[PDB]
Amino acid sequence: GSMPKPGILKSKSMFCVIYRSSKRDQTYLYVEKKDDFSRVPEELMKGFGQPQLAMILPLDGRKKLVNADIEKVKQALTEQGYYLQLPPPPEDLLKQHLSVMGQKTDDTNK
Repeated sequence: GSMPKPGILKSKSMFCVIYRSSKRDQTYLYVEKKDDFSRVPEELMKGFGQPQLAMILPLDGRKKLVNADIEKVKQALTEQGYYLQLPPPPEDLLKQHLSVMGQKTDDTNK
């Protein structure tokens, strides 16, 4: 999942609505207004179900969120009209990547 090509370039600010999943980890839907979601696939909405109004994004230009990137939604409401944000799994990290002296020195030659 990356970027094959940009294309037309039209950056325009506006107002958006951030909905919250009735019961989920941290899923939120985005739309140019609180009207409805008809572009979302019934396969994904199955997890959302009945969205609710938990946060409204104003249209003054200063709109920054920590869940989804308002900029990644701009091309979603202008082309489709809706954008669902889903926080992916971070990671617990560990001690195995790369290789920094992970063995011992000198041993008992058998």
